[PDB]
Amino acid sequence: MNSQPFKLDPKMTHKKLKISNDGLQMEKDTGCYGAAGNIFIDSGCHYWEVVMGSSTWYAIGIAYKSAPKNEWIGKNASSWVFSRCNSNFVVRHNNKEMLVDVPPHLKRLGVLLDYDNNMLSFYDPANSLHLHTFDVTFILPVCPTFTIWNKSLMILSGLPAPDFI
Amino acid sequence: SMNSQPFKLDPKMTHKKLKISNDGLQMEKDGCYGAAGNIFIDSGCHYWEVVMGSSTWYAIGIAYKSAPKNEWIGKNASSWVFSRCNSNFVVRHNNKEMLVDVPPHLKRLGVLLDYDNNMLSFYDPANSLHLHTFDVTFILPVCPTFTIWNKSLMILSGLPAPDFI
Repeated sequence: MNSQPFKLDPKMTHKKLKISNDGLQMEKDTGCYGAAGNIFIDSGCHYWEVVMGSSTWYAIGIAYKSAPKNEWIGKNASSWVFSRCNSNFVVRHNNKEMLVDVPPHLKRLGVLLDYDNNMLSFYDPANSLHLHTFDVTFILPVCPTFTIWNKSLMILSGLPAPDFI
Repeated sequence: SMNSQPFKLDPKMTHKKLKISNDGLQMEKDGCYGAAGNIFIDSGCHYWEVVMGSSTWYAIGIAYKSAPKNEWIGKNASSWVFSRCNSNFVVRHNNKEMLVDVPPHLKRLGVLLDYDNNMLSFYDPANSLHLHTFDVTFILPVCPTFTIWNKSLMILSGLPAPDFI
């Protein structure tokens, strides 16, 4: 795997978000406060995790540059996200959403971007569990996106594929 | 480079009232509640991190096997911990504690066990900041220990040390 490490991009992060000095944590200081990773990916296979804790409302995924800044909740043709709203989990892309069954107490999300094999997959790593795979023939470079309403989020990047993947 | 390997909580060392994720990396309380990592270290240099989130009372460190089970909060000669209790941070060993100046909003603790060079160091990795170093001539192998009185912890093991260390 090619898992390039990355940080949250201060140039692409909503002003209502405070980013840690090491670029791996964000918390709140349309209503959606988005941040983008500081890399674009156009090859290889990459895995990162997000620690969401008790956050009840978020959208995590990837986007083309053709997705406008802070529009990373799967409501255009350039944004793919896994999203939580209370007990309802969906994947969403181009305003089309599909319900995803998730075991209770999801605190950490795994994101597997297999760019070369045209897949974006979401995982519940605590349960070693695949949640959903988008089959996408990517036509532009993609960057990680993280959108929250409140509370906080930490990114675990540059990761080897977990043994169960 | 570091010798850090992935470890998880040892199920046989976990307090009965802790809820543990299936991958052994998350512990939650629904009298301190201690758990120990499933590795005893007697060589090399190791780094792991703990995500504490909103927990206001925890103790994180290492222990010899001679520390009694669940007595991993620095109140014997076999336990070295970094601990938060509300707004006070201390390191504690052999039932003696020293206050530690910690920047606000510590959500993640770095633990650097340099077993070969007889040191245990605690870090605020978000701020690339050294917090405390114990000099310890280790006479037995040591295991990671994690103790909470509320909320939850997540263990980040086997990941590359941050560049600043």
